[PDB]
Amino acid sequence: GTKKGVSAAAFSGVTAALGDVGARWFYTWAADPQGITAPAGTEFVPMIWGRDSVTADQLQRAKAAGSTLLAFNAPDLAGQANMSVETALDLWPQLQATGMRLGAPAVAYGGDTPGGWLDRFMSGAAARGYRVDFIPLHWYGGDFSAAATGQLQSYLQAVYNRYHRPIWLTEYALTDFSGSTPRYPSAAEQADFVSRSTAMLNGLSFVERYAWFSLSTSTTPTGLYTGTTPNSSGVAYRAAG
Ligand SMILES: OC[C@H]1O[C@@H](O[C@@H]2[C@@H](O)[C@H](O[C@@H]3[C@@H](O)[C@H](O)O[C@H](CO)[C@H]3O)O[C@H](CO)[C@H]2O)[C@H](O)[C@@H](O)[C@@H]1O
Ligand SMILES: OC[C@H]1O[C@@H](O[C@@H]2[C@@H](O)[C@H](O)O[C@H](CO)[C@H]2O)[C@H](O)[C@@H](O)[C@@H]1O
Ligand SMILES: [Zn+2]
Repeated sequence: GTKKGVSAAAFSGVTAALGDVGARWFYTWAADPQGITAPAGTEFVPMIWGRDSVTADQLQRAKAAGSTLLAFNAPDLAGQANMSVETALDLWPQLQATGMRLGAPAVAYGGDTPGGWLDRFMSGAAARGYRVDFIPLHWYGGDFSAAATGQLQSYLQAVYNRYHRPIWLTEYALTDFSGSTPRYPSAAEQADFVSRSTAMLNGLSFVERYAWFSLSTSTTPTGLYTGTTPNSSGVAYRAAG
């Protein structure tokens, strides 16, 4: 399908890597490709990252660079967009006025929680008569067993059951952030999870698109590629339909 994509940053071999892994789409957490030349058949999706990202110029650049728009990145985290639901709702009309297919802010967690960030945003948007076309999500598993794919499926199903919007998964991996430093799975554990998770996501009718975090090991130790060379996880992602 056209589901499989990646997050990416400019590096010697990014064009080659995107082509090799067979990404149907990519995003950069910015309003344009940030120096990346996309291969043929790989769609760029612009992002409006935070409060100060909302200008007439940025919105103009986003609409010139693609046809779908992602809203604020993890507004529920102090270290990301760090935004109230009210601030997000008050800026919303400027994003809506581009006429582009429009994704909700992507919450770090608690998407299905009554009274949580996403729940208050979607209920506020409905009350104001706003348009929200789809809901992008982040998910990071701290259980590194075969059970992980089932845990991810339960979260996506729960957010779909609550809001009945199609789902994007714009960041996912195995990472435990609970401790004082991040904990990662073994190479074989991560590769097995790539295979099982991609098969499940390809088969789930209400999931439109997904993006492993992330393409390159220069971004994150959960990276799929070092330069133009895939590791065992990159090999599994390339194999996915
Ligand atoms: O548009 C104005 C706005 O730009 C912001 O800069 C962003 C970065 O915040 C963003 O950072 C990404 C993280 O959010 C994510 O969690 O991890 C990835 C991988 O390391 C980061 O790239 O990256 C994009 C592209 O480089 C930047 O445009 C400023 O932070 C913000 O202060 C400013 O208002
Ligand atoms: O900025 C750190 C990264 O954290 C990710 O979310 C984490 C959740 O998975 C976890 O359940 O809770 C913690 C909060 O204590 C989150 O940090 C974000 O989704 C990532 O975008 C982010 O890079
Ligand atoms: Zn207000």
